[PDB]
Amino acid sequence: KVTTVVATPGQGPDRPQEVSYTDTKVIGNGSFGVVYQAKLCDSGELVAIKKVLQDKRFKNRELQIMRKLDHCNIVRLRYFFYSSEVYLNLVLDYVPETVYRVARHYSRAKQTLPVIYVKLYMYQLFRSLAYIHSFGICHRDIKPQNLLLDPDTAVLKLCDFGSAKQLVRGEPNVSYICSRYYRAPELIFGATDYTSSIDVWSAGCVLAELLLGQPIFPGDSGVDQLVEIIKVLGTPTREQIREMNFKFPQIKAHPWTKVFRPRTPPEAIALCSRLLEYTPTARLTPLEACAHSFFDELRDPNVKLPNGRDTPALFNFTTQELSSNPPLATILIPPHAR
Ligand SMILES: O=C(Nc1cncc(-c2ccccc2)c1)c1ccnc(NC(=O)C2CC2)c1
Repeated sequence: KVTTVVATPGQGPDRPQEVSYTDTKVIGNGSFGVVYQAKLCDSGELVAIKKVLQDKRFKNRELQIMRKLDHCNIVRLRYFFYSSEVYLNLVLDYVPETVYRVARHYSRAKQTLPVIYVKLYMYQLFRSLAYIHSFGICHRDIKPQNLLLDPDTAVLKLCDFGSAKQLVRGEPNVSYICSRYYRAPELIFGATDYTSSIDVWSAGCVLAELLLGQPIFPGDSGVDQLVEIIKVLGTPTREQIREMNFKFPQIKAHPWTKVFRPRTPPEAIALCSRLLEYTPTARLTPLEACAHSFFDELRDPNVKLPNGRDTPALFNFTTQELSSNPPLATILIPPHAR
């Protein structure tokens, strides 16, 4: 029936409120715990409730990160509450689809996702990355399942901050983060001195996958994944290996244009090659990726969604979001942007 709790709003001062919800059903089970869907009684708005066991010795890192985030391309923490050992419940605004589910529909129908959606989704993913990276926060698990979508508005929201953390130069970090297909080669080599550019490699794998209709670097083991990477980028040099972290197969770099289908836009291929680089510092930053020419169509004042509606918010950048390179506001914010 109706469940009533005293929950603290995600943003603003700590002042708990009585919150009632109903139609509670399980929508996911993972190593962390369970994710439910529920409907708020007052507004009828749908929410996802991520229930995790509370450590007791320390504050939950995912909650601390979520309370600092406020961005149109990041899933909104509406409330949080504790319940029966103690459990933390993160109440997030529900988003009905994911890039994983949508890409699977196109792949099963032997069709590719239209390039207009590839531009819209990748651009919004790079904006969410620019925002979290501006605080030193690395997501560490960028993959299609963590890219929520509203199919009507074409809004994308990054979710699952269970692996996210602030990367401080000089501090070591666990290499065993990030999921199969999307792991940067420095993580496959077990590097503990990686930077936020691991999220950019993962985003590049998502872009290549949306263009190909299948993952670009598949394999259930790191050896297989690394052989697939070497087939595309060629054997990494001794310098490139040192920048990431043995006798590798001497394979020449496959021309990036031949990796994708003939109809693939060349700007999409150019963007891929600048994200999927062995040297972590050579990869584009998320803000530079947003300013790439592959996204120029999104900055045209006449562009509209295939369903006739206007594009979602794309140019409401804040000072925080542009901090890594403020002069890019000239490309990123077009003349017509309000
Ligand atoms: O945070 C959200 N989901 C989430 C977070 N963290 C971990 C998991 C997780 C991981 C492993 C296994 C199982 C679930 C899921 C979340 C928020 C808002 N809306 C949605 N929407 C959906 O799931 C619609 C149906 C596609 C989802």
